[PDB]
Amino acid sequence: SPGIWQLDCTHLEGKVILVAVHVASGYIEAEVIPAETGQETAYFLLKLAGRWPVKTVHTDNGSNFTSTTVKAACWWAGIKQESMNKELKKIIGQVRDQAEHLKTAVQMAVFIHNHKRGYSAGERIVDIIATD
Amino acid sequence: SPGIWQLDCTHLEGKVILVAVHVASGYIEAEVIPAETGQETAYFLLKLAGRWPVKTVHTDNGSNFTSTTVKAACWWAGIKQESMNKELKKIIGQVRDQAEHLKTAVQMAVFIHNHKRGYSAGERIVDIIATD
Ligand SMILES: Cc1nc2c(c(C)c(C)n2Cc2cnn(C)c2)c(-c2ccc(Cl)cc2)c1[C@H](OC(C)(C)C)C(=O)O
Ligand SMILES: Cc1nc2c(c(C)c(C)n2Cc2cnn(C)c2)c(-c2ccc(Cl)cc2)c1[C@H](OC(C)(C)C)C(=O)O
Repeated sequence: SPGIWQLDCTHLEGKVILVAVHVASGYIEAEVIPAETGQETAYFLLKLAGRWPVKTVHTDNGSNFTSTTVKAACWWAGIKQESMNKELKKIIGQVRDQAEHLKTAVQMAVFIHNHKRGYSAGERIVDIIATD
Repeated sequence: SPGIWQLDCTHLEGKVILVAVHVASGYIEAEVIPAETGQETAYFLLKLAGRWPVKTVHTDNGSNFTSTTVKAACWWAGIKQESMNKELKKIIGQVRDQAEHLKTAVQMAVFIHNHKRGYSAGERIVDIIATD
């Protein structure tokens, strides 16, 4: 289904990477957040929902979504409740030297992942959303 | 052309909002940045390029792109060099009370703008990129 996203946090260099995967296409949005808090998840959800038709959200840690602030963001954006962290960490390690900050390398790995091809993840998400 | 984005900063509450507009569709990405620096523009460009096919970038302030760090981000993402800030500020003011932080209100205004309809800005950008 075109509106299903999976959201999770992973850890690297003592920092937290919030990874959102459009399940139907494998397309990734990811950001380095200062702490693994409900406020950061709520804000990230608001950002994501403004850029993509986010209908339902899955996670591998259901307690991520128990926050009063997270439920309000979902409420406001009309969101209901519905590996890749290894692939993203692999690309991060490949490009890790190309940048000082981990957050820069994360965006590089997101770029590479979404455009790597026989279409790419970025190519088939816009097709999925367009046809639907 | 589907790869043309316009990037600018605007000011509100002593803070800086970086606004990127997909010119062909009117679709907006916007973030609150701590300062109007080349590093923040470079990082924002890296984020944008990983999510959309960014080919060329325009701006209303050409000195935004003179930074050595900005030119490197463009170089790495394959980017070449090619109102709405009033409409975004208007929506921000409408939803300004719904949130404490300006950055939250910005994302709300982005959400509203991209999904307001007779298609919406978010709808026609994915169509433009899909057909192309
Ligand atoms: C912190 C930083 N400083 C930078 C650059 C660059 C290219 C230069 C010249 N400088 C100044 C410098 C470096 N060494 N010296 C002695 C001076 C980059 C960078 C790295 C890769 C890309 Cl594609 C684009 C920019 C970054 C990146 O941070 C962002 C937030 C992305 C700006 C990062 O995380 O590496
Ligand atoms: C800072 C903040 N705290 C919040 C919320 C909510 C809903 C609650 C309950 N709290 C705790 C609270 C508030 N008052 N009291 C006494 C305790 C929100 C919020 C506002 C709008 C949406 Cl859709 C979603 C969340 C935010 C937003 O920040 C982000 C970064 C988005 C979390 C913001 O900028 O308002």
